[PDB]
Parts: sequence; C-alpha cells; structure tokens
Amino acid sequence: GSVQIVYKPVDLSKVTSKCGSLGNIHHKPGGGQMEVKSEKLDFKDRVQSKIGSLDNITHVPGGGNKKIETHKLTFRE
Amino acid sequence: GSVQIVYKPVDLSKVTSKCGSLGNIHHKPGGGQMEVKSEKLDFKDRVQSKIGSLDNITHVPGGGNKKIETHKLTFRE
Repeated sequence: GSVQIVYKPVDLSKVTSKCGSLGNIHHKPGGGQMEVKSEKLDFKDRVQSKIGSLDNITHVPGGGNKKIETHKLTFRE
Repeated sequence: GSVQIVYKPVDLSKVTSKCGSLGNIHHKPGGGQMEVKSEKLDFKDRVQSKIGSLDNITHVPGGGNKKIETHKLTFRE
C-alpha cells in the first residue's frame, strides 16, 4: 500500500517600493509626567505585562517592506 | 541681505528595453557613383563640411537606449 507525496511550491513574488523623498518629519510630543506605585503584583505563568510605560518611537524606513512565508508539511500514520 | 538657494533634484527614472530576438537583417545596397567639382575652395571659423561622401552603416544595437541630462545653476550679483 504505497504512498507518494510531492510538495513542490514555487514563489517568484515581488514586494517593492520606490520613493523620491521622505522629508521634514517632526516628533514633538509634550512632556507627560507619570507616577507608578504598588503593594503587590504576581505573574505566575507566561505573562507579558507592560505597565506605566512612556514611549517615543520614530521609525522612518526608506523601505520597510516585509514578506513572511510558512511552509509546513506534516505526515502522520 | 541673505540669499539661500537649494537645488535638490531627484531622479529615479528608467529607460529600458527587452527584446526576444533581433534576427536576420540584410543590407544589400547596389553600386553608387558620384561627382563633385570646383575651381577653388576655402573654409574658416569652425566649418564642418562633408563632401562627396559614400557611406554604408548597419547599426544594430541589442538595446540602443539613450539618456541625457543637463543641470545648470547660474548665479550673478
């Protein structure tokens, strides 16, 4: 009782950008005073906890192009 | 009395060709016979003078794509 399998994907994709100018970008957030206090905190298993976070990000990619792929092949008997 | 100038050209142009085949070209001009006559001849100040010319050209560029640009910025006070 034979079994043949042929997983032949083919991918010739493009993910592209041209851009003449990226320019004159400004990021002036005013100051936010923040105060953080606790008695007790418990984080038992697999926790992701952002708490009392002040963040300024200025992410300015000339490209910033992403591609993801995920080939899975699972055989079971 | 200030003067600013900012000459920021940006050029992302393309000038392009694909071609599958050029293929069979023939250039069989028959015979050419000609006469030019004068007594006396002079030239001055950068004269550019083709005379009595028999020419055969077979110019076959696989891609004959041309680009010219000319940025000029000219200040006087």
